[PDB]
This record gives sequence, structure tokens and C-alpha cells, in this order.
Amino acid sequence: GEIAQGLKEIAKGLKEIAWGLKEIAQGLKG
Amino acid sequence: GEIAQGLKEIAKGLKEIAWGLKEIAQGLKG
Amino acid sequence: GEIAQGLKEIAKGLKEIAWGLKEIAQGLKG
Amino acid sequence: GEIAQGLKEIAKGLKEIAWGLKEIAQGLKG
Amino acid sequence: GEIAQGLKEIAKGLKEIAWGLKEIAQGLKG
Amino acid sequence: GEIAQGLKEIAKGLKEIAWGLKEIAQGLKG
Amino acid sequence: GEIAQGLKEIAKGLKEIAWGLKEIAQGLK
Amino acid sequence: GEIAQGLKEIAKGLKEIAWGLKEIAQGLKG
Amino acid sequence: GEIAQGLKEIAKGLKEIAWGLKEIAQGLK
Repeated sequence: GEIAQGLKEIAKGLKEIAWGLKEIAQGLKG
Repeated sequence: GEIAQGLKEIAKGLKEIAWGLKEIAQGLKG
Repeated sequence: GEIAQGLKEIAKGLKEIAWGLKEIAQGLKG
Repeated sequence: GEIAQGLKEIAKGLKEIAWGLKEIAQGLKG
Repeated sequence: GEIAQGLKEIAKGLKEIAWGLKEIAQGLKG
Repeated sequence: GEIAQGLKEIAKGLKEIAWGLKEIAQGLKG
Repeated sequence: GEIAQGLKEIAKGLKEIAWGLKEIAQGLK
Repeated sequence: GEIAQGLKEIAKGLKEIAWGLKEIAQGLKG
Repeated sequence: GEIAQGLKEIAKGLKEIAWGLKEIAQGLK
């Protein structure tokens, strides 16, 4: 369903945010 | 559907936030 | 529809947050 | 409609958060 | 309506968060 | 109603987050 | 109700996040 | 119910975020 | 159900964010 798909896309967005935080961590580390 | 589309736009907003975090990481790195 | 429009406005809010993060990145860079 | 209005108020809250982030950026910049 | 009111209270919470960010900005500025 | 009450509790949680941010601001200021 | 309970658990999670922020504030201070 | 369970899992995710913040606090403290 | 599954995926996303914060903590100290 399309609503379920929208929720799954939101989840993917949150995972992208997590990756961004990991990049910040690498930036702090050096 | 329009509600599903709204959820998909929210997901895109989250992806933009992720990109902002990546830019912050680059800003720390230099 | 008005509920869908509300979701779309939320998405726009998230994009504004992303722009704020990009400004923070620029602030760190200089 | 009142639920739609609630969503629109949430969006306005997100925009205020974005402005807060922009103020942080200005604080970093000088 | 009570659900709408709940959403409006959430919006107010987000505005309080925005104010907290503005206070952080002032703290960075001096 | 109980769903409305749940939303109101979420709003209170957001207000607590705002207070946390205010404490961070005070920590930066001194 | 169980949906209401789910929302209340989310609220508790937000309060835990708030406490984490307060701990960060103490760490800065 | 499965929707309720999804909300409860989201709550657990937020608690994990809180633990991450506590780890950041420890990182600042040392 | 698929909506419930979507919520569960959101929860997993939040857990990934938590791990990112832990990585930031390690980066700080």
C-alpha cells in the first residue's frame, strides 16, 4: 500500500540521518 | 494518493536534513 | 485535501530545518 | 478543519525550529 | 476537538524547542 | 479521550526537551 | 487502550531524551 | 495489536537515542 | 500488517540514529 510505502520512505530518511551523524563522528575524529 | 504523497514529501525533508548533517561534517573537517 | 496539505507543510518545515543546518555548516567552515 | 489546522501548527513549530538553527549559525559566524 | 488540541499542544512544544535553540545561540554569542 | 491524552503527553515530552536545551544554553553561557 | 499506551510510551521516550540533554548540559558546565 | 506494537517499538528507538545522548555527555565529561 | 511494518521500520531508523550518536560520543572521547 501507498501509505505503508510512505512510512517506509520516512524510515529510509531516518537511516540517511543516521549516516549523516556517522559522517559528523568521522569529522570529529579527524 | 495525496496523504501518501504527503508522507513521501516528509521523507524527502528528512533526506534534506541528512544532507545538511553531511555538510556540517564537511564544515568540521575543514 | 487539507490533511494532505498539512503533511506537505510539515515537509516544508523539515526542508527549512535542513537549510538551517546548511547555514550552521557554513558557520563552522568560517 | 481542525485536525488539518493542528498539522499546520506543527509545521509552523518546525519553521520556528529552523529559525533557531539559523540563529545558532549566526552565533557561530560571530 | 480534543485530538486537534493535542496536535496544537505538540506544536507549542516544538515552539518551546525553537526558543531553547535561540537560547543556545545566545550562549554561543557570549 | 485517551488518544488525545497520549498526544498531550507527547507535547509535555517536547517541553521537557526544550528545558534540556535551555540547560545546555546555561552550560555554554558559563 | 493499546494505541493510547503506545503514544504514552513515546512520550516517556521523549522525556528520557530530555534527561540526556540535561546530562549533556552538566557535561558542558 | 500490531499498530500499537509499532508505536511501542518507536518508543524503544527514542530510548536508545536517549542512551546515545548520555554517551555523548560522558564523552564531553572526559 | 504493512502499516505496522512501516512503523517498525521507523523504529529501526531511530535505533540507527542512536548508534550514530554513540559514534559521535566516541569521536568526542
